[PDB]
Parts: sequence; structure tokens; C-alpha cells
Amino acid sequence: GTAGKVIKCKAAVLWEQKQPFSIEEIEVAPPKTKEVRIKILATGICRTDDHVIKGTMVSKFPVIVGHEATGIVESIGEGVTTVKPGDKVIPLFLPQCRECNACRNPDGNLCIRSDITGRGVLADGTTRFTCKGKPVHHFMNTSTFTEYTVVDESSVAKIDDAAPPEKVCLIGCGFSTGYGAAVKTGKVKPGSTCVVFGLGGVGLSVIMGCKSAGASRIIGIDLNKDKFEKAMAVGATECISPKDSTKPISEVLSEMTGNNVGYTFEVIGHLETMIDALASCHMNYGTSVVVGVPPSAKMLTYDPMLLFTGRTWKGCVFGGLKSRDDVPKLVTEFLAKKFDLDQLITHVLPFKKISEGFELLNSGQSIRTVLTF
Amino acid sequence: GTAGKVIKCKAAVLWEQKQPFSIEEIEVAPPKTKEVRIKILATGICRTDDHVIKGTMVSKFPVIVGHEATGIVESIGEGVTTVKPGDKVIPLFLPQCRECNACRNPDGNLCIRSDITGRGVLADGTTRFTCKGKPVHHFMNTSTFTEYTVVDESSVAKIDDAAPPEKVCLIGCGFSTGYGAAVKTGKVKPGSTCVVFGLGGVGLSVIMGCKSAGASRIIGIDLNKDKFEKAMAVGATECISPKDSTKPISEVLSEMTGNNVGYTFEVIGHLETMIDALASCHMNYGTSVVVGVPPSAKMLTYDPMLLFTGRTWKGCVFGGLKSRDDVPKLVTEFLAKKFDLDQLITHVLPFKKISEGFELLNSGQSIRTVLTF
Ligand SMILES: NC(=O)c1ccc[n+]([C@@H]2O[C@H](COP(=O)([O-])OP(=O)(O)OC[C@H]3O[C@@H](n4cnc5c(N)ncnc54)[C@H](O)[C@@H]3O)[C@@H](O)[C@H]2O)c1
Ligand SMILES: NC(=O)c1ccc[n+]([C@@H]2O[C@H](COP(=O)([O-])OP(=O)(O)OC[C@H]3O[C@@H](n4cnc5c(N)ncnc54)[C@H](O)[C@@H]3O)[C@@H](O)[C@H]2O)c1
Ligand SMILES: [Zn+2]
Ligand SMILES: [Zn+2]
Ligand SMILES: [Zn+2]
Ligand SMILES: [Zn+2]
Ligand SMILES: [Zn+2]
Ligand SMILES: [Zn+2]
Ligand SMILES: [Zn+2]
Ligand SMILES: [Zn+2]
Repeated sequence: GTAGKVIKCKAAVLWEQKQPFSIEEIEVAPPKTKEVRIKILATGICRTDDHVIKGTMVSKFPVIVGHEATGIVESIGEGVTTVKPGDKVIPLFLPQCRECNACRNPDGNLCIRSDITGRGVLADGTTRFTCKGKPVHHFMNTSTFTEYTVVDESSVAKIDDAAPPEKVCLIGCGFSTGYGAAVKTGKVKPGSTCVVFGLGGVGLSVIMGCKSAGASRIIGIDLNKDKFEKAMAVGATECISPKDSTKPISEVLSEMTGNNVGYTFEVIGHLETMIDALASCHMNYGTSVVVGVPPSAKMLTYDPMLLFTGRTWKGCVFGGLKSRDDVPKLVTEFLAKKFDLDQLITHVLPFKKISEGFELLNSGQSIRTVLTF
Repeated sequence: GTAGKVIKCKAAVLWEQKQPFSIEEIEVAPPKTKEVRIKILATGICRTDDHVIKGTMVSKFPVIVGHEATGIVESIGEGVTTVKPGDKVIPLFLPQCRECNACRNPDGNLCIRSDITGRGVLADGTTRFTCKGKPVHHFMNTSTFTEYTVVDESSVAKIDDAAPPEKVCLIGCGFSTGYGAAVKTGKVKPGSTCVVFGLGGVGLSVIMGCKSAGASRIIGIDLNKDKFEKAMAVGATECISPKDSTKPISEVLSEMTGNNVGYTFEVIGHLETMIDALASCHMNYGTSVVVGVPPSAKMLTYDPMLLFTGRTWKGCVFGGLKSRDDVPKLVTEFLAKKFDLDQLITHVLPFKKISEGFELLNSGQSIRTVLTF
């Protein structure tokens, strides 16, 4: 078997920033203590991965990004008790050590293992993939744009065998974040009026969340009018584009709802919309959840009076879900015909066609692209 | 009687900003439809009143400030049905029409009638005071540094007759704000560790709030060490001064609590301290309530990652209390010996000694000074 020896395989390595991917043969060192080596079956293309290339999100290069996926367990390391080889799992970019401060805190989730610093290694303070002698860095405790990867046990959730790898892979980042941001983070209330800024893969996920919450009205806001039709299929009661009017978006939504915007979700990644998403929620009882990651090295400049009058402004990391616990239950839900992930997946391509997936994304012609292996 | 005629009396008029008060003979007009003319018995000095004179709070001039008070109803206009002359009432700077959007929403309170914009006038766009021919503007739908004042029915809470005026007047701003800030707005959890930025009159009220919540550890932060003693009496577990160490406060409180600071309240009004208060709470599950009023026309500049990690940031007005409903309830709790409001009252001076009251505060030698008539 391979269990115990260096594996050689294909990987969409990224040598520099703003540089294109190049599929290359790498050396997946076998798992160490409490580590697991996974064989990736399917991996989706999320906006975060695209951020790395553009420079909007820093990382150590060379890197093997990707984090939204699902695979089978090839071999487990020393001590691995939660999963055995053959098990269907989903790597988790947000760990759940079950011992750290937040992991202990019922209203927390950002484990101490989490890598939002751009460390590019595992707990061991080291890398598993090699290439041309050169070591290559991990991405957010995961790295799924590769045939095989190694993740700490703290980053592995075991899901149902019946789960179709192409659909459930969305649950590793896109759907769990969006859905949770509405249901968990913002705790949308039945009857409220939600408005989503960004009709992307994660945005539509929130729309679904609001739909499960019972939101009476859901307004989809997006620059690309071609997204509306799908947003509405998912649950949007109406959508609009910021350019439809010359008067501020906050005044638009204000007059549209009758100054009743109860919730607002920023799922884009721009400072400006982080502010008009805030402003667009009711000055007193409106909540504005920031789901999109702000551009690296940028500082937001705002009017405190927006917050002072009573606004609740909260951040969101993986829908505030506790990965090792929620990922499993969420997958069961999908199988329970609760929701339809099919409506988010617009393109399924083979890994070799990874550049087509990305471009289709930047072209605004694909919600979620699934790269199957 | 007076009921129906213009009253003449003394009031602490402020002709210009940066200018000293000036006790003068004013003419308080009789109340119009659904308005109430009240005779002020006691009025405390809030830091907000001081903001007006310093310019950090925009208001039209001339203006009769003051809003933390209690008095008795002298005459009621037509339609007034909630109160009758003789009644002991508390003027409300934050109205409660019971019909606007915020009023009808359970988790809101900033009623549409509020004057957070500096209008300086009653619902009918007019002012009741006059002085040397010249019109004098109200302050926050109240204006209490006068022997008499006129307010709209939506800004009048009918209290318990037995309530002592120079004590329950704190429930009109100071105590209601601070207490509600921790109990209602921030909903402090039993066992939590809270930190208070500012040990003034409102700050101390927050400590009493957290203490009521069951906060296992409360840390008071103030740069004026002489207030600590009072804080500790109020409920503080320990106090610190930002100057006591060179290592930024956020790192200090973290080392102090083992990165378990769950709640933070900014009760001072400085942009820099608002930042320090955000950073000071747990990056994933920490809440940071802003109670201080941010300086006029100034923007806040911070790092969005602080919020993105999961922190809750919320503003606070009147401790999130629904005025006409909560103020009465609060007073009774007071008479029921629930809280010791006397621990906040450091001075009681006659109205004409107002300037000393303000000096007392600016010299950091008084928590809450009550100016009695
Ligand atoms: N915090 C998290 O857990 C988390 C999870 C997933 C994704 N993200 C972040 O979410 C954001 C987007 O992710 P996605 O995967 O859903 O991407 P996506 O590309 O599919 O969607 C981007 C959406 O934003 C719209 N948009 C961009 N600029 C706009 C503007 N100026 N005004 C209005 N609309 C505009 C696009 O048209 C599209 O509708 C990024 O910040 C990504 O890093 C965060
Ligand atoms: N939002 C509201 O509903 C509401 C209600 C009442 C009062 N307020 C605001 O309350 C805020 C606090 O004022 P207050 O009424 O309690 O009176 P205050 O002036 O006495 O409180 C200031 C307190 O904070 C301390 N302080 C001042 N600058 C500081 C700094 N740089 N670093 C650390 N500590 C500092 C002072 O020593 C004092 O203890 C004011 O800004 C006032 O506008 C707001
Ligand atoms: Zn992602
Ligand atoms: Zn953890
Ligand atoms: Zn954009
Ligand atoms: Zn006040
Ligand atoms: Zn005027
Ligand atoms: Zn109202
Ligand atoms: Zn100060
Ligand atoms: Zn006492």
C-alpha cells in the first residue's frame, strides 16, 4: 500500500502571487502523529482561494490553496482515534481542538489552531508537500487543490458515507459559512427583513439561511444582474444592483422596506460595502454581519454615530459553526432533503481544468464550480 | 394659578459655546397640545451637558441644557392623559411614542421623536423658552437646568410619589444608561469577566449592572486613580489605569484574564478608547458595547480584522431601555432597596452653584453632583 510511504501526485501549485497555477508532481509526505492523509475526491473554487493569487490575501509561497472539499481517508497517523482509512471526511480550515478557549466557549468557534495568520504549516510548524526539492506551504490548515493532503486530526470531520462528494464539498466553507451566518451568527428572526450584499456562492448560502430562519423578505444586492435569477430560485424575494439608482443604497433599501431593515450581510470583501451594509441596517435594532474578508493591510474609516445609535456589528468566521460538530450534522441535513446544494453548483470540471474554473468565477459566470478528481 | 399663563423664572442659559452659564430670567411658555409643563425639583450633571459647552456635541444656541432630572407636573396641555398636575415625573430625553418602528420593535428603543440631531425644539418645531426677547432652544427633548420646562407627553414618565427627587433623578440618564448597558444591551452573562473603560457616573452604573448580572470578575479602568475606591465599593473586582504599564492595555487585560475578557464597555467618549475597548474583548466571542458619545464630526479608523474574527460591536443609547416603560420599573426597584444610588451622588448643591458642579466634575472630584432647587 501507500500507507507509510511518500506519495507522488498532481497539485495546482502556485509559485508566486498574481502568477497562474501550474499542475505539478508533488511529494505528499505521509502523515505524522495525530495527522491524517486524505485523498481529495472533489474540491470547490471559493473566492478566498482567488484572493491569494490577486494579493488581496497574504500567504507564504509556494502554496497549494483550496479548502472547500471532501475526500476519503488514505492513512491515519499515530494516535488518530476519530477516523480510520476509507472513511469519508471533509478537511476543516477552522480546527476544533475541543480544548482551546473558544472551543470551550459555547458561543465561540475560532479555535487556537486556526490559521488566519498565513502561517502555511501544520501544528508541527512544518509542511507536508514537496516539489522539485522545494517545500510547499499549506493553506488554511487544509490545501485541497491537490490529489492528496495532510491535515491535523483537529481539522477532520467524518461525514456520512452516502454523501455525494460533489455536492457536500460545498459544506466545507461556502454553504456552512453563508447558512450559519444567517442561522447562527445573526440568528435571523422569523418575519424580519434580510438584505444580502453579494450574490455569490456564499451569499446565496446566506439567502438559504434566512429562508430557514423565516425571514419575511430577503433582498439580494449585486452588481451582476445575471445572478438575480438564481438568487430568486434559492429564496430572494427581490434583488437590486447598486447602480440602479444614484441615491445611496442605504436610502434605497430604507425607502424600499419602510426603514425596517432588520439584518444585513456583507458577503463580498470590499471596505466600502462593509460600510454601506452597516448603514443599510436599522440605526437602532439592525444587525450587520460581515462575512467577507477585508483586503489585507487595509483599515476601515467610518462614522461612529452609525454604531452609537444602537447598531450591532459582528464578524463571521465559518458561520460561527464549530466545525468538527456542525459539519457532520449539516451533511445529515442535506441528505435529509432539507436543502438543495444543486442550485449553487453551476459547473463541475476535472482538476486539470482548474484555470477554466477560476476564470469562469472571475467572469461572473459561475456560482460554485466543483473540480472533481 | 400659573396653569395657562407664561411663567417667568431662572434658568442656566448658555448663550454661546465655550461660554460659562448665565442664570437668567426666562419666560417658560404654557404647554400646548399633549405637552407637559414640569417644575424641576432636582437635576444631576451628566458629562453630555458638559459636551455642549465644549463643542464636542453640536447644538443650536442659546440653549438650556440638562436632562437628568425629576420634578412635578405644574400644568398639562390638551389631550395629555398619562399624567395630571401634582404628579411626580421624570422628563425623558429619549421619547417613546409607542407607534414608531423602533418603539414597536421589542429590541429597539430609539424612538423617532428623539433629538439626537440637535434640533433643539419640540415636536411642533418650536421652542417654549424665551429670554430678553430672544428664543431659547431645548436640549434633548428635555432641558432641565431651569425651574420649569415643557416637554412632549411622549417624553414624560410618571414615577412613584415616594421617590426622593435628589436620588431617583439619576434614573433619567446616568444610572439607566450604565445599568441597562450591561443588563439589557450587552446582556452580561453569569460568570463573565467584564471591563469598564471610564469610572464616572455612568461607568459606575455599568459596574452595578454587571454585578447584578453575576459577572464573576469586573475590572474598572480609569486614568484618575482616585475613583477606584468608589468603583470597588460599587462592585469592581479590581481596577487599573492605562498609565500603570507601557504595554498596551489590550495585552494587559488579556494577561490579566487569560484571554477570557468576555465583555467590554466604553463609558468615556474618546475614539481611541473605543478602539482600545474593542481590542480589549475576546477576538472571537467578546462583545464591546459603546456607551460614550463619540466627538462631533470625527471618523474612527480601525483594522477590520478585529471585527472579522467574531467580535460583537454594539452602540448604546439609554441602556437600550424603553423609556416610558422601564424608567418607572427602575424607580420601584430603587424604592425596593435593589440598588444604592447614593453611592454615585457625591455632591448636592443649590442650582445657583451650578458652575461649581461643573467645575467639580471637570476636576475629577465628583461622580454625580445633584443640583437641587
Ligand atoms: N469568512 C468566511 O467564512 C468566508 C467564507 C467564505 C468566503 N468568504 C469571503 O466571502 C467573500 C466572497 O466569497 P464567495 O466565495 O461567495 O465569492 P463570489 O465571488 O462567488 O461572490 C462575489 C459576489 O460579490 C459581488 N461583488 C463584488 N464587488 C461588488 C461590489 N463592489 N458591489 C456589489 N457586489 C459586488 C460579485 O458580483 C458576486 O456577486 C470573500 O471575501 C471571501 O474571501 C468568507
Ligand atoms: N449613550 C448614552 O446613552 C449615554 C448616556 C449617558 C452618558 N453618556 C456618555 O457617558 C460618557 C461618560 O461620561 P460620564 O457621564 O459617565 O461622566 P464622566 O466624565 O465622569 O466619565 C469620564 C470617566 O472616564 C474617565 N476617563 C476620561 N478620559 C479617560 C481616558 N482617556 N482613559 C481612561 N479613562 C478616562 C474619567 O476619569 C471618569 O472616570 C460621556 O461621553 C457621556 O457623553 C452616554
Ligand atoms: Zn472559502
Ligand atoms: Zn479549539
Ligand atoms: Zn467588487
Ligand atoms: Zn446624560
Ligand atoms: Zn435659534
Ligand atoms: Zn416612538
Ligand atoms: Zn479622557
Ligand atoms: Zn448606601
